Amino acid sequence: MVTPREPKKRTTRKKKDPNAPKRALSAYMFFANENRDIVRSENPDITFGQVGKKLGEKWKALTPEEKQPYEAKAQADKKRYESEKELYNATLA
Repeated sequence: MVTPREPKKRTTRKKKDPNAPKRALSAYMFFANENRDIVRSENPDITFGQVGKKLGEKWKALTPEEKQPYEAKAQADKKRYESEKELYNATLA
């Protein structure tokens, strides 16, 4: 029932287009994307209800000296995602 208004069962020519954001990621998403596999690999039986909590407790307790690069990476990816999106909205105006 998503949007009762359906323009002739979707009548678009070119839906997918270049220069498009890919959703940035936070320092937690990076350390969680990798750690989520380390735990899921050592224990695929447990779901994200424990895997994500494992990366959250490890990262949260992860010395700031090691997180330095992590958060910094999220900032570099935060500008890349916000940069591409800004260009799109600025190109369509």
